[PDB]
Amino acid sequence: KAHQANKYADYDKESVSFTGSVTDSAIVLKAVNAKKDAKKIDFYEDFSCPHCAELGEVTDGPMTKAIENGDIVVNLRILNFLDRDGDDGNSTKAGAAALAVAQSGDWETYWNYRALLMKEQKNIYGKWGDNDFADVAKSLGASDEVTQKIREGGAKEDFRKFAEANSKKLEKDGGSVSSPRVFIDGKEVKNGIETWVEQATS
Repeated sequence: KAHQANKYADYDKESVSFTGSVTDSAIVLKAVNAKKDAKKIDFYEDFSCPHCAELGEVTDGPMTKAIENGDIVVNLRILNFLDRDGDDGNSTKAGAAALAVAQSGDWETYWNYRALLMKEQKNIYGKWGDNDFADVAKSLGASDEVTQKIREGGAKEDFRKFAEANSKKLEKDGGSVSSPRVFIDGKEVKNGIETWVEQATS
């Protein structure tokens, strides 16, 4: 049964040449031949955070270029703090759906899926359930395996473990839990956040 759109629906899909891994509670985006001296970014976001969507609109493009150039390695450290101490609200559903895609290693689907969930955040929030997240993943190119995993919440337990580790890391490095937050080699970008990618690439 179809939950979002229909089985013919085509979504816009940006081409990206980077790859990724799921390491140390982060979804890591990196060039195939990233420089050993690339700057390490810790980028904290939550899928229910409106200002994370707003920052992404400004910096996703340049971030992608800098990643594809081998100048930065981005650790996407996804949080679920906006679910207000719950473990299965919109931030968890979206974050764990996106994690399931990243776990499969399909980076072009992952990237476009993340972008969509942020862009449509206001229409998704409180209205979509797990089968909606899954239908959309499938439409964007996720495998049958990934899609069924999303329907069953297969990546939720690990997503929650990652989210807790990431909020503890953010508390340790940055005092309190909020989003978006960006660090360049352990140093937080507090000022001129819209230009963090320039700041990272010198």
